[PDB]
Amino acid sequence: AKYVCKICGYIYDEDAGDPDNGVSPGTKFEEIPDDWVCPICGAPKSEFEKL
Ligand SMILES: [Fe+3]
Repeated sequence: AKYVCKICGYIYDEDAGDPDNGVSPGTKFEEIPDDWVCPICGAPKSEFEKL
């Protein structure tokens, strides 16, 4: 699934992950550490919406 950061428009794609910030491809959004934030704007996970 894909999730959009409502603040900046960055799309978190579970298939891509966010390797530069310690999230391997295939990591489900719920499995991402609670302290991870949008890599672009710094918004907390609370500001993401599932597409
Ligand atoms: Fe963002």
